[PDB]
Amino acid sequence: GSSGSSGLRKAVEDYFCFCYGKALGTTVMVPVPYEKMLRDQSAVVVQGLPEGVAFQHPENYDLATLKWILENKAGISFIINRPFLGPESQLGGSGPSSG
Repeated sequence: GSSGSSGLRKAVEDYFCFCYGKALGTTVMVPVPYEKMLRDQSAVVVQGLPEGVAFQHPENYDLATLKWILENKAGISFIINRPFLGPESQLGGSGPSSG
């Protein structure tokens, strides 16, 4: 499944999602499409970050920053502007594919 409680880096990730999910208007967690945002920032905007700090993967953020983001997450907000484009649907359901 998709859990996230222990650890910091993850926590930051588990959070960022909750945001996107809260922005999307869902009641679950969404996998922040970094590659997307990274590639083009004309989809989702980031607000509430530290000076001279992007929303880049947290895995990079220094143990300090990571804690910073968390210490200033209430300020972090995903300013949605528009959805993404391209071939992608993904059905809602998981199953063990044998073979």
